[PDB]
Amino acid sequence: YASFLNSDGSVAIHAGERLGRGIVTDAITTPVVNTSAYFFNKTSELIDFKEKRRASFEYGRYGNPTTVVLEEKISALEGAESTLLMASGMCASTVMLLALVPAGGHIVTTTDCYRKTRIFIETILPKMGITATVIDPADVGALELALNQKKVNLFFTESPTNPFLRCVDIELVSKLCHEKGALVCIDGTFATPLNQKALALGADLVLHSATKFLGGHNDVLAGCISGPLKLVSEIRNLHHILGGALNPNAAYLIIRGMKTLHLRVQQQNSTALRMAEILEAHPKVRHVYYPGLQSHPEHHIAKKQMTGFGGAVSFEVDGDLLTTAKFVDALKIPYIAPSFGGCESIVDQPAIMSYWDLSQSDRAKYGIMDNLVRFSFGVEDFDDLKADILQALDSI
Amino acid sequence: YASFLNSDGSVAIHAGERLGRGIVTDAITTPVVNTSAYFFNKTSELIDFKEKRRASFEYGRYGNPTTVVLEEKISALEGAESTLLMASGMCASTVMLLALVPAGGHIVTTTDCYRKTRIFIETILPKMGITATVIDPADVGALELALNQKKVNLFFTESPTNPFLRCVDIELVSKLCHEKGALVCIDGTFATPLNQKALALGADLVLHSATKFLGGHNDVLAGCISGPLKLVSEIRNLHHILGGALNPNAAYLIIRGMKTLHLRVQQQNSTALRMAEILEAHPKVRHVYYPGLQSHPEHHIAKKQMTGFGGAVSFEVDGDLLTTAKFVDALKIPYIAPSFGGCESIVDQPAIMSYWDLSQSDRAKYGIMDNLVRFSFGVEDFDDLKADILQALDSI
Amino acid sequence: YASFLNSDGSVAIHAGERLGRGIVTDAITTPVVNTSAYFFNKTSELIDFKEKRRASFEYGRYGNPTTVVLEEKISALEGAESTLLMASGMCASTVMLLALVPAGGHIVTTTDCYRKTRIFIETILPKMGITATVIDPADVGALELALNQKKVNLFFTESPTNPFLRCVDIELVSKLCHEKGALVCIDGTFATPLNQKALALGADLVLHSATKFLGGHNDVLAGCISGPLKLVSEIRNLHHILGGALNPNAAYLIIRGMKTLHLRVQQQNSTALRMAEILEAHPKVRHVYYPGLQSHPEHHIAKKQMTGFGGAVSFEVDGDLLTTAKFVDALKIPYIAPSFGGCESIVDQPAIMSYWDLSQSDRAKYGIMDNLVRFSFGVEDFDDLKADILQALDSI
Amino acid sequence: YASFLNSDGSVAIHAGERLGRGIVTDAITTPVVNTSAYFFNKTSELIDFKEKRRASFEYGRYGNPTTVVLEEKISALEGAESTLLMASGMCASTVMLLALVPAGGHIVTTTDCYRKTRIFIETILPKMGITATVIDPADVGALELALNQKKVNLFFTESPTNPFLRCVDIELVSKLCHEKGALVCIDGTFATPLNQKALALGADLVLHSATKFLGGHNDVLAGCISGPLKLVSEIRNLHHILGGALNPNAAYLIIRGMKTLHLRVQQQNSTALRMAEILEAHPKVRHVYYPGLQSHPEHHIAKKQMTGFGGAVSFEVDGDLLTTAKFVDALKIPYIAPSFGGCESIVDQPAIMSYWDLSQSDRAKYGIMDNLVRFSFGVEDFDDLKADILQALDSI
Ligand SMILES: *Cc1c(COP(=O)(O)O)cnc(C)c1O
Ligand SMILES: *Cc1c(COP(=O)(O)O)cnc(C)c1O
Ligand SMILES: *Cc1c(COP(=O)(O)O)cnc(C)c1O
Ligand SMILES: *Cc1c(COP(=O)(O)O)cnc(C)c1O
Ligand SMILES: O=C(O)c1ncccc1CP(=O)(O)O
Ligand SMILES: O=C(O)c1ncccc1CP(=O)(O)O
Ligand SMILES: O=C(O)c1ncccc1CP(=O)(O)O
Ligand SMILES: O=C(O)c1ncccc1CP(=O)(O)O
Repeated sequence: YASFLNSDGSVAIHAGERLGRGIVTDAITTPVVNTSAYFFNKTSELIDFKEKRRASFEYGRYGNPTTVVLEEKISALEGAESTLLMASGMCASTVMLLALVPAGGHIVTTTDCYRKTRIFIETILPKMGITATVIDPADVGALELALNQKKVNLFFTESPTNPFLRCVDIELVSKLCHEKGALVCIDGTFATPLNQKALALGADLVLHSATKFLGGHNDVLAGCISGPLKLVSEIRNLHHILGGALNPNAAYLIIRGMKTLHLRVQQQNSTALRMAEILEAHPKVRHVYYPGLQSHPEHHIAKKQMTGFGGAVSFEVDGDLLTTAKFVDALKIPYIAPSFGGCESIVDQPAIMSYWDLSQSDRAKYGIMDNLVRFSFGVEDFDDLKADILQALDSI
Repeated sequence: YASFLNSDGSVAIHAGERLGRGIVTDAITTPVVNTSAYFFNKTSELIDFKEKRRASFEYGRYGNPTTVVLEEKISALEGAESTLLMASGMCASTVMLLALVPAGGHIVTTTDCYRKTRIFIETILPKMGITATVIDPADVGALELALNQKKVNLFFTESPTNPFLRCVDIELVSKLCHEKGALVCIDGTFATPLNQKALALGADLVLHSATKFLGGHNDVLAGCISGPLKLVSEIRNLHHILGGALNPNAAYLIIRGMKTLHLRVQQQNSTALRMAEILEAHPKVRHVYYPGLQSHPEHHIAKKQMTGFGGAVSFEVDGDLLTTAKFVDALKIPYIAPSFGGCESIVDQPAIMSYWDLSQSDRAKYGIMDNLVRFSFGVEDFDDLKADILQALDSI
Repeated sequence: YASFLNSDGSVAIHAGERLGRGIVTDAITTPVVNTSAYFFNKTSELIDFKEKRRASFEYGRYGNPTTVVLEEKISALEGAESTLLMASGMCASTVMLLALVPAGGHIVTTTDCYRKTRIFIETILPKMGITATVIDPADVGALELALNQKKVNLFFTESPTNPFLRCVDIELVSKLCHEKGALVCIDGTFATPLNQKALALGADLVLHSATKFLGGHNDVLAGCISGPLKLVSEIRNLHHILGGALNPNAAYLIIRGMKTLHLRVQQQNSTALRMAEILEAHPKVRHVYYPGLQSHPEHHIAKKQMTGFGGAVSFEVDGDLLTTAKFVDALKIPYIAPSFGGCESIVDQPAIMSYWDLSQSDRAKYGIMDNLVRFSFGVEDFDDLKADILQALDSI
Repeated sequence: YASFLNSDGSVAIHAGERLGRGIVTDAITTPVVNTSAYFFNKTSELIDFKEKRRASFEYGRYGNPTTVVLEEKISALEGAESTLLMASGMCASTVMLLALVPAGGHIVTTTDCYRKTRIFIETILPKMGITATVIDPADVGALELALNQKKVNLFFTESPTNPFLRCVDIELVSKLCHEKGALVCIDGTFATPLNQKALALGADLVLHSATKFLGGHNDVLAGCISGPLKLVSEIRNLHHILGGALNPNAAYLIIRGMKTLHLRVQQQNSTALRMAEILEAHPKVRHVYYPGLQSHPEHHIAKKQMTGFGGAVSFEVDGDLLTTAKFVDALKIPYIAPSFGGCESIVDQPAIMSYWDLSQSDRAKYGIMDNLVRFSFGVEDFDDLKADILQALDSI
């Protein structure tokens, strides 16, 4: 974006605003445009726009002035060519898949894929004849193999993963894929464009869930997809049809929340790391998952491709479904709810929160244990948070 | 909804508010809830919810207090069992189709189908092996024939139609379809739940584009699908995956706009009718399309299943692409833009506005003429509008 | 404003938007500008603005792009030279008084003055030595007398009045006051800029409470003051110091609500009138107050300076505090609350609602009877409303 | 507030929300309540509320659910008994002055008082016979003298001061005042409830300007007044008449902004201090103002009653009106505008920005030099900022 703006924090603030907005004003902030359509002065100009000689969104489903600002902002952060914003993260992945993978094509992902996204790939895509290969996050051989057996169209995965924060060597993975013509998409939701530049490491596309860290206030939903124009534009087209447009009000709520992205992330990164160690050393804590820890499987990877390790920390308590529940019920600061990344701390038992519909055996079939607890550290003072977590574990 | 409320106008105002809200308040209006998730007091309760013993949206993608109000509101008007709201009309149709029509299945629609909706059906659905039969809005024999030849899954169409406002005998069409097991979905955007009750006439589902008349202020987009629970719920499920959630801020903007629905519709209904006749009798106007006119192909049907004929009026000027434009360029009150149904009057040349990408020949291939002009009468004073249209016509 | 615009309805919609906004956009609606300050490109320009060579609001407390629109909009309706918008109606009257009336000066108002306003004039102004003469709305002799005895600075009153909707011959009163140099300010809240033009009748300043009819949806508070520049500017200056600025989000909610002012007012005007007569003829109704009725004291004046008679109707039930309450408690459509002018209907007993702090004797000291009931007719269907009122009247 | 939260940061986040809201929900954030009035179920209950047996706001001008949350939140931070929120900072001071000081009373303030506030005290208050004594911020003897000569009603001042960030020994000043029965009001705007607790130091009332640091995003205006109930309630009463109510939307924007108050403040405190030194050592900088420096007149006081020194830094460049301007015109990150405290950095020449109307002689008569430059450090990265300031300093 700007030369005088070299830090990501400065970018997250003035990116797409300080130098101009396209919607002129002497105001410091971006104006919210609540319009469903855009007019033209005369039929002559309408034709001009229709003939690529003029610029206009024409209709609200094809864009919005207050929305593009956030599109450019995130684009600068990720250092992408273009960024597309949708109603939600799910909408982003969904549309992207439906737009890039052709019928009958093949897809490759990890076993730790977000549940809902797994369902979409195992129940909807097959309808278009799309087949998929599910490998382990670390199993690079499996990827290389599948890369040769069938013709892979695109390798999709998130890093860190949910809920075990498993990381993928983006640089490597990308190289293997591009070697066989496969595409690579990374869901850096947990990471944040501040803790890692998936695009700079080789990924073709990087999508986020503004609902989490980008918004950071737990009050709005949004989808994010950044990458090269040639690509992002293909998705944008299908988007203009499926109509999963983001409301201008929401767009501003995110622009606003991003003004303090770096500040929030910085604090969440510490509290998370510091509390992880404390938890790891705790006698009542059986296992702790965090890329920052030395005990993490891909700790060497995370350390090589990340500058931070996120504010999300998962760990298994030394008890059972009931005891573990007793622990979370004891906390007093975090909310017992889904989602994560907001100023307010949140806790939940993935076993109950997102897999209660399955049987204990089917649950265990995929790592989720009644022991697993996912803590999303807010922005509250460390001491207050630490004391709370400890006070809770005591009752166990 | 209420017994003391026997009129749609009264309903559109208090339906889903006067009796209760689920979100208690001594406030007259519905509170906007800007949240991404919902918390639980204790693991115990969380389980209860998961075991269908307690109620909660859990996550913002699965619902919202300020959104269900609008959902119940619209459900009362259409006299439906349940209503689902999306980010936009296109999202509504799109999701509904992907959810109800199975792979390899067959679909039936009209030739006047909304352009973008046509594209989705002719380029995306085929990927799932879904084939379609396109018939003329009036050709009931074609429908009956198709109903017997191939196994029709669902008959989709809008009524009135765009831009020639063609109408379908909903009652009849429903009968034929249901006889063969087909589903019927009517797009009553142009109509409005006030001018007709597609659900009462026999349709299974009725969808709208709150972006138009329901909102009425040209400042927000939204999708609408009302129908039986068994059906609408199936859609809601795929919706929870595709993630086309509607923002609470937008949901309120619609709730508010609907408070004056009946009043707006009433006025537009008149302005349109009166202006249509005046236009028809005008020497410079070659043809006029409006269900309210006796010259309309299905005026008899419109008169039998409608109480109003919308505020949209299409007509052909006595000139060419250039002359017609000169007419619209002379208008001073309406805006030259897409969309319709807002308090502000709008005008456009479908030919240019939504078919400029096609050749003159390919355009004529489907009724669109450089002569056609679609007028969306706002809520301005009739005399002011009439005088403007006349003064303008006085130039061609 | 516009030449092609000759009807208030059309004006209330496009006034201050259709021709230009000062904040350029190809958007149909007015954009919301959420800013606390406005920047300058270079010290040179800042100086220009300070030297009155350039335009700018500088600070949010001094103006806002999305607010002026509303200022100009209302200015057109009242045909005023300039309009000022504040936080609330009380804010407007308050600031206006403090600004125009000098210390030790004298004021003249009616006995039916709005309570709160009465308190301000009887407890605050005296601190600045400002004395006041209170006369009866109709007593023109008293006004003329006071006009000669003391040196009146400004005559302030509302018309219709609350809650007895008393009217004042603006034309006459204005004439008498201007003869002695006194200023005249009318509070046309109940009337609405559609039902009467106080400015055209001779008044110097006309103020409203957008909170009521202008907003029309019972979801925002705002003040209104329209009149000559020389005058309104003087108020604006004190405003910039007392800081009762109006939030941009609020300004838009009103701009939006006004797009259907004429439509709403039209409907309320009828329902009110019709329901007034029905009520008058009812055996259980002792008295009914409404300028539209022939039994109203200033019906001849109302009939001469108004085109409508508002949507507010006051009447006394044939019972007591307890009985009358039983009546309002029987209603099902209207809300038991203060305020009026919104789409939703509202009822209340001034006695209890705004005079419960006074003794029965002190209450009757100024017309308020435990009998009095103020009905604010919403926009719901007449039949639904009528049936409701009549039904609850069969339980007395 | 809470016993498990002892840090201000955690307080600024959950204060007034984590334990309850008064407006029940399972939502994590506070709901925005857009309503002008509040209803009652039956006349019986209406009476209960009027007789202090039930709770209700009755009318929007008297309170709002989404507003009180902010009232209680700031109350916790300041450790006050109650907080009142208005439309703007000016409103707060103005109303607090008109409510606490009686007619003919005496007031005491400093020479560095906020300009607009000075005007109000020097032009409006005298109309009520209220006289004032202006002393120098440091001059304690003057205060002690004035405290004995005339009968001081209230001593009002800010600390730090604008623009020379002069500080006042709150503890001391409080003692002398209370000894003679005077009241003490501190405008801790520049300080922020995080850097100092004027209330705990002895102040009777501490008022802010949420428009600055509290909101921290330069997109909303708001006034703050915290202190004991007996006192704050007296103001709230006059407030209910002057009608400077705060819009719920604005209230939410602050509640949200305060979620990252500590984070923002923390960063701004550093940058400012660090840059303050570098600037002081700079050869082109003649003088620097900042309570954090050892060169500041009341650095010993600042150090004893503050934990931070604000993000505002004033300094004089080695040049003239024209040269100084050249420097600000060279900057690229901060905006040239009024206000301060937001994420975005801002700069201005008080001489031009707020004193251009006065003569060079009249300006200097009160310290304002054509040299003075007030820098409001945003939240951008220090390095980026530092480099910018330096770069524009070499242009000189
Ligand atoms: C948040 C999230 C999503 C989906 O985001 P929505 O906002 O719910 O649409 C998908 N994947 C991961 C890994 C997430 O954390
Ligand atoms: C407006 C409209 C749609 C699509 O609405 P969106 O709000 O753009 O999704 C579909 N069909 C018809 C007939 C419409 O008029
Ligand atoms: C509504 C009203 C006011 C004050 O309006 P607010 O919105 O409460 O500030 C003053 N006078 C009359 C006659 C009103 O009806
Ligand atoms: C910002 C400020 C005020 C007034 O704030 P407004 O938002 O302009 O009302 C008063 N005093 C000081 C010292 C301020 O910094
Ligand atoms: O708890 C979760 O796993 C989660 N994470 C992110 C977004 C939403 C959720 C909730 P779920 O999938 O159970 O519907
Ligand atoms: O102009 C139209 O046909 C129209 N109508 C309704 C909604 C949106 C549009 C614009 P588009 O060309 O992109 O289809
Ligand atoms: O009921 C009323 O008198 C009324 N009217 C208009 C606005 C507000 C009110 C309520 P209050 O008693 O507080 O003055
Ligand atoms: O620049 C200022 O002095 C300032 N400070 C705080 C709030 C507002 C301002 C702008 P003004 O010139 O009008 O006083």
